[PDB]
This record gives sequence, C-alpha cells and structure tokens, in this order.
Amino acid sequence: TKPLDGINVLDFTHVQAGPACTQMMGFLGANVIKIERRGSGDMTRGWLQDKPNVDSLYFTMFNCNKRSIELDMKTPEGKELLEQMIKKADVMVENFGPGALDRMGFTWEYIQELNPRVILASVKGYAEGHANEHLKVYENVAQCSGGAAATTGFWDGPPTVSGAALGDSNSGMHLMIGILAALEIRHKTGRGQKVAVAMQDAVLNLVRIKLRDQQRLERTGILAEYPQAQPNFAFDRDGNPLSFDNITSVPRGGNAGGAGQPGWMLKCKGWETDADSYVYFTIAANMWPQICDMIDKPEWKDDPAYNTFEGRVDKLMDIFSFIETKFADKDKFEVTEWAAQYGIPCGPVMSMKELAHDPSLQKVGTVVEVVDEIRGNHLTVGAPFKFSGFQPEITRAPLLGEHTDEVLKELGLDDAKIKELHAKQVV
Amino acid sequence: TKPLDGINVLDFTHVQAGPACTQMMGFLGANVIKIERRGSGDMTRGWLQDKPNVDSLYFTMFNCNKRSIELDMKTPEGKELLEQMIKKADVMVENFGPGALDRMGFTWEYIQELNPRVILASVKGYAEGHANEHLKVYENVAQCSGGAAATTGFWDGPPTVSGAALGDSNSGMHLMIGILAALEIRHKTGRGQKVAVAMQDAVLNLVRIKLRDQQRLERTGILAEYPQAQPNFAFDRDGNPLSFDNITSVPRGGNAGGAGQPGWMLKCKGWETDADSYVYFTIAANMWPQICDMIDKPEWKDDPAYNTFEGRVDKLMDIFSFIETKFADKDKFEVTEWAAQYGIPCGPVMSMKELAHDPSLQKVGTVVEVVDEIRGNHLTVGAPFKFSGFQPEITRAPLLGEHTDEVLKELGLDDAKIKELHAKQVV
Repeated sequence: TKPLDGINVLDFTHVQAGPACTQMMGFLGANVIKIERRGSGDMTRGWLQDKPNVDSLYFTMFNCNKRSIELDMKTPEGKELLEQMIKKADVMVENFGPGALDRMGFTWEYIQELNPRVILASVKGYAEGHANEHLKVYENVAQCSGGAAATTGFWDGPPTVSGAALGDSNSGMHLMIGILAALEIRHKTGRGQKVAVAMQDAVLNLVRIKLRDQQRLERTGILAEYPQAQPNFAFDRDGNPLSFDNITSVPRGGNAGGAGQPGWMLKCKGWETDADSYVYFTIAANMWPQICDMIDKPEWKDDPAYNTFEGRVDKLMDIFSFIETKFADKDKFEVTEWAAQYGIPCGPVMSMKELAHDPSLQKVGTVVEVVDEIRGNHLTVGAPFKFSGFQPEITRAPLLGEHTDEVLKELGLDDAKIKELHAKQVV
Repeated sequence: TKPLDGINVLDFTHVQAGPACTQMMGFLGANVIKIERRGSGDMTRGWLQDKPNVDSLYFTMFNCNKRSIELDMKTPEGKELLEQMIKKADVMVENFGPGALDRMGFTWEYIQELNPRVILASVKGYAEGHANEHLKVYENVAQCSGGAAATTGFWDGPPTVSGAALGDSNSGMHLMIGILAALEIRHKTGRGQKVAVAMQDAVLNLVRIKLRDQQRLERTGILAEYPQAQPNFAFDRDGNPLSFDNITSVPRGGNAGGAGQPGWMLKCKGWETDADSYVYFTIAANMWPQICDMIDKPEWKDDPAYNTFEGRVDKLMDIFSFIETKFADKDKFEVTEWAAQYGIPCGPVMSMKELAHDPSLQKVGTVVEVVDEIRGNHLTVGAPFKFSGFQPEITRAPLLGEHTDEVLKELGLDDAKIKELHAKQVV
C-alpha cells in the first residue's frame, strides 16, 4: 500500500511546476489523469526532442505515472465531461493564468457545488491579492521576484539565476504540501478546500535566511560574515575595497559560507579545462589545528594572527587562496578524502555526468531508469523521500490521448457516446 | 480548522533543515514541543545576534509556533521522559548525525514498540545505502553534491552557490511532504512509518531539468538553447571560444532560461550604482510579434533570421543586448509595467530591502510581522500555501526552557517530581 492509493487527481497542468507536483503524487500511488489540449497537448512534448516525433525528455521526466486524455474544454460537451470528472476527483490541479479556470466555466463556488469533497490546487505567479497578481511568471522571473537572483552571484557581477528550479519544481513541491495538508483537513471536516501556491512565495520561503540578513543589516548596518565586511576580500570594478558603509540591501557574496562556518569554492587540478574540478571547503574554528597539519603550516597553529576567528578576519580570503595552492595537483575526490583523514568536512562539485552515472543514487532509487518500450528507456529523478513501508513503481509517461477512451469508459459512457465525442472533436 | 490541529510533534531538530519543517507544521496547526539542550539550547539562538543576549533572527525566524523544553537526554530520567513523550506523539522529527538517535536508545524498532502509531522523520546528508551515508553535510556542500553548484554561474567562472537554501530549508520542505504522506497512509494502515530525506536528493529533485540536459547532451552532443550553442559568443578566461564540440557534462549558462523559454538578465536605469537594478526578460517563441512591436522592430516579424527559435540561435545574445538599450532610462518597475502591456514575461530583480517592506507580501501573509513583546517585533516568511478555510496564526519563538514545567504537567507529573528533575539537572 502507498500513501495516495485511491486518490483521483484531475490534472490540468502543463510545463514544469504543476506537472512536477502531480508526478510526485503519482509516484506515491495517486491515480493521475492528465487533461490535455486536442492535437498538441502539453507543449513540453515537442520541446527540444532528441528523437523525431517522439515525446521529449522534458515531457517524460515530468509526466511518468500519469494517463492522458485529450479534451476541448471550450465545447459544451467538453464542459459536461469535465463536470462528470470533477465529481469523481479528489484533487484538481491547475496552472492556468489568473482567472483562467473561472473563465473556462469553473469558479471555486461552482466546483464546490459539483463536489463538496474535491480539493482545488493552483500554481500562481504572484499571490491572490498582490498588486502584481496579474503578471505572467516563468522559472527565472520567479527567482528574480523572490529575492534569489538579487542574493546569488558575485558583488561585481549581475544578479544570477540558480540552475536548480527554485521557480518551477520548488513551487510544485510546495503545492504538494498544500494538497496533502488539505487532505488532512478533509479527514477532520469531511469537506474539500481551495489551496494555492505563488511562485514568488515558494522562492521567498527558501530565501528566508536572506530576510534574516536584511533585518540584521537594517538593525545593525553590517553583516560580519559577508565578504564586504572583511578587509582584503571583496573589491569593485575599479579596485576599491567594498564595505557595508554604503550597503542597505543584502548583497551578493560570491561563494561565501553564509549561515554556516566560513567557506569558499576552491579549484582542484584541471580547473582550466574541467569546469567542475572544485571542492567546497570550510574553515571551522575548532578545526584550525588539523587544517594547519593538512597544509603544513605549523607556525599558524601558535600564531595569534592565524590562531583564532578574530585574528583570521582580515586574511580569510588569502587563507582560502593558500589552501587552494595545495589542491593544484590533486583531483577533487582526492582532496575530499585528504580532508577527511584530518576530520575536515569537505565536498566535491558533482558534475551532471557524474550524477547521471553514480551507482549510489541508482541503488537508493533517487536516479531511476524508467522502462519505456515505445520511446527507449530514460533516467529520471525518483522520490527524494524514502519510506519504511513502500517504494515508488515508476512507469512510462503517456502518449497524447493514449487513455482517452479508457477514461471515458470509467465515466460510464458507451461506445455510441464515445464515437460521437470523437466525431464532434470534443476528444 | 487547521490542517494539523490535534497533531503532536516531538521535535528534536536544531539549526535550519529540521526546524524549518517543524515550524511550517506549527504554522498549519501542529502542537510542536521542541526538545533543547540544557543551558545553551538550539545553537541558532546565539548565532549572529543583532542585539546582545537576545535570541537571534536565525532562531526566531525558524522557531515560531513552538514550545521549548530543556532536557538532558543522556540521563536515565531524561530517557524515560522521552518514552512518555513518544507515547503521546504523532511525529518525531530529528536531524542528528548518522545513528545518533539510535545510540541514545531510540532506534526505529524501539520507537515502534513504544508507539505503533508514531512517525519517525529524519533529515540526512546522503540517503541510507549511499556510499557516503555516514557523512555529515552542510548547506553549500549539499548544493555541490546535488548538481546545483556545477550548473549555476557562468561558463568562465566557478561553480556558484545559491542564496536560496537548496540544502537546508528545501530538505525541510521535502521532509514535510514525507511526513504528511505518512499521516495519509496511517489513516489506511493504523501504523506509523519511518521517513527520511537526504540533502543531496532534495537538491537533485530541483535539478531534474539539468538531468534532462545531461541525457540530451550524451544522446545528441548539443543543447541548442544554451549560450555556448551561439557561435562565437562564449569564451573562457583565456579568450578561447566555447562550443559544444568539447562539452560532455552540462555547463553553466549564466542567466539563460533553464526551464524557460530563452531569456536573460537585462540592465535598467541605475545599474552602475544599484546591484539589483535589473529585469529578467523572456523571448517566448509565441510572443515574437509582440516583442517586435514593443522594441519598434516591425521588420523582424517576417524575417526567417529573426522569427523562429532556430533562426535566432546564432544571434540571440545580440537581440538581448538590443532590447537592453531600450531600458537605459527606465527603472525596473517601469520596464516591468511596460512589458506587461504586451503580456511579455518579464519582471524585476527584487532586492531584499524591497521584499522586506513590500505592502503586497504583508497583505497576503507571506511576509508577516510577528508580535513579540519580549524581544520586539520581527518579520518572518509565513505559509507559502494559502487556503480557503483558514489562515495561520504565527506566535513568537519560545525562550529557552519557557515551557519545560508546562510540558511536564501535561505528562501527568506532580510538582514534587518536577522539582526533583530540576534539582537533578535533568531539566
């Protein structure tokens, strides 16, 4: 038995955020029926295909454990089918624009009338009631809207986007929390709920630490752990040392440690030609002696200039650069193991190639080979939560309208009605 | 009614990942009892305080809607107290080191004997069964382990950490999904489960899109939407040109679209002296005519060199630089407003200062002013999921051991025993 066995999900979602949510629900046992536009369907199907006339990897990696029906929802017949489907659903999920589901004929008030137990779940750009509730938002726009871009990158570069989907997949996971929370409401009340996640808000939630930093900056005028607060560290375009004298909003700190121990991203052997030949190295106070041992600077063990956190505050970047010189002829895994034998936590930058072929990730079900007999097998990311009672059974993504007639039969339609719907181009 | 009304959480968590999970459960109505170390408590209390001997903003922004008890869990009396608390709990949450809770005497097996209904939830660094399962992992190392660092930043710079807590807060939110899924299944089985999220896996889930790219790269040798696909655009530090001829693992693409739909980070008025004076601008293929009107380039609408994704691959960055010239005398808000007239996906890089003081975010309850008459009021991030039937009631973070005696009384202890435990320094 899996957690969402028996949960019927009516899934209107397309692209990334909504589809990630309903896929993960599918991995935990949900019965997900993906409603798609006739002819073309989810636009990710035709997005950067590696095989001619085959659904893309963008589509397959976000739409496993789902069935597909085609439907023209602007038809009277299409709306009637929708009503029948809503009556059999536990959860409806959508990411249409602001007011779009209302405009296609399905307000929250009407949905409740159709099914007093259904949960309506929406992904939005900005929250309902926001001044900017009307704006379109995509992945990187949300990263910008939510404070991540402003605080990611370097002090002498632009605002920078994360390769991680802070906007789309993250908002999807947030909506899954909302949906699951609404299921627990329903166990208590016996009735459904409307739930919504704004992409800005899902981003902001992960940037909570930078809102801590903004308040600290306003209250005290300084962030002591940031590069800009330390001598001989950060400089601008024209070589002047930076400082918090003139900084009133949380700045970019490059690869600085932040809310943890002071750290930096250090080059290992081959960095000129291997973009991922790096480790992240941290200087914990109470490791200082074993660091001195590792890098053979015994003189630094006794010297008050280097001996303490206070002493190192004017030379931390120079200390990182020196440690880096010791990694110049060593590989990133070599350095990690070297650090470990001194009790020093250190970690390599994993390339996507390394991750795609790592045996450990495949052993634990985090990287999974999906059996796809139509398209050829592909890798995906599985469930990042591991459970004592079960594991996901990941099955291939659906062809466009693959399950249209099968779903119609489940609604109770006979052959005659089904053929008429095809005739009238409703499905 | 609140989703987690009547749910009792025994909360061992400290620092960021675990506390974020339990705070958000508290926001949704859970009764959270936070077990803390005697004297010092959660180490975030004393980290980067903005006011002497006042619990830090790191602590207060991660520990609202919790009660605090001090406990020496090493003592025989402390352990039997834990036994009584476990029998009353629905969820136990921990982020101690590998095997630490086991070695305290509280294996999953023993926990099941104490309470068949209780759910055990853990934050780990690497998944159980992983080669690295024994390692402790911190924020930026987790970002490196999960593919985020490798795919974030620029092609001529280093792997770059995100300002977003992709390791800590992200893992906590994923753990919350795991906990709620376990509650949902307990309604069917009547039994608790063990659930775990690893930091590497939480990061990898958000980097799903980069695993698509790796497979595309291995299969085809080209990622056509990446900057390096534009001939003679990207170079390394030595001025050597970059292209997919010699790229075998997913590279950093600067401010490229990722999950979009191509886009870039474009300067607005004041960029020279304002780090966040930028917008993100997306060239969605279906909106090229609208874009041409906005930037007064009608000749680009019918030109095969400009009017498709394929035509623009060799010149996309030249188009971005031209669009940017149109924003030279407009601030980011006026540019966003202008683009929105055309329906073009485009928005500002919001500064943390701007987010901290934004009226819209406070209206919708995503930025919340917490009433704290002991410490003074502070801002925090509220629930990023909004519900039709309830709103969170956020209450100030507990003082160290504030609720110790209160919690002991609930366990049925008399005043004599409570006095004895204080005298023995168990509490």
